[PDB]
Amino acid sequence: SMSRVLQAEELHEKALDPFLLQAEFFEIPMNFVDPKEYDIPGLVRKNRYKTILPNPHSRVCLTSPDPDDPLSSYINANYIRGYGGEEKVYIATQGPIVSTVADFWRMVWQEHTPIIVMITNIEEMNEKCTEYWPEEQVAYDGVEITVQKVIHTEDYRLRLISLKSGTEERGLKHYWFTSWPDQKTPDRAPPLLHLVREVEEAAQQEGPHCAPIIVHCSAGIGRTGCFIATSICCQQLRQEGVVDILKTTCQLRQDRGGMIQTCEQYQFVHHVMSLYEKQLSH
Repeated sequence: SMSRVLQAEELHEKALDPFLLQAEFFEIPMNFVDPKEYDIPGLVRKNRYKTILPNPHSRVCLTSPDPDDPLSSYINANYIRGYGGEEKVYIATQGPIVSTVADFWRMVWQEHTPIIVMITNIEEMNEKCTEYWPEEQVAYDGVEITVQKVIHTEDYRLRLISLKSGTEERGLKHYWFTSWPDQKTPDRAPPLLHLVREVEEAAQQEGPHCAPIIVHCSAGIGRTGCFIATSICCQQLRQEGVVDILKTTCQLRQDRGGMIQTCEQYQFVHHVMSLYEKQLSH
């Protein structure tokens, strides 16, 4: 419901005003979910954090292998609207845990997802994400995942993957961003902007009515929210010549409580958009 439409000059100055950024940010309700919503034996095992749960109206429900079982059907994931409110542009989800690797691949297959964006640093693979792709090939619950190529670039690692289940084969692009900064200073913005632009281009290459793009980080709200907000605001800047990070953050929180978890993250999105505006203007 909140909105602050930024032209270029205000955007550049806003990104460098931490006192106003924190005043604005902490006015936005988190919209977290009451745990009573998911009173199911065994459900805690499927969540990394007891208080970060999928809002029920936008939750992704797994339809295989038992849609009548609420535990089997549960994954900590929500559909996320994109630019202009387009439905189901993204799915935001937690990094898989050991017990949810197969569920994650069930979601990828169910949703026809063509692109995964993973935002976890290499030193965080003991806490913030279980390595869920194979060196060559693995099958989780009837989804056969084959890594055909690993492309290492400075700003991300891209895996080209083939998914086979039955007689059907589909491609998948897995982008792993490992450059998330400890201090969210402007000099750390270029790699994230590059990732956003690369993924935007890959999404367009999927053609009309692209299926949902899965984005994840540890809890599926902080870095994930930054990535999605930046992606939406880049389209807004190109189409409208302005950025409304506040409105975008409010929209994201409606879809999944907690999106953009910290004020440092909120400021980082402003640094990224300020950088992009400078690039576009040249």
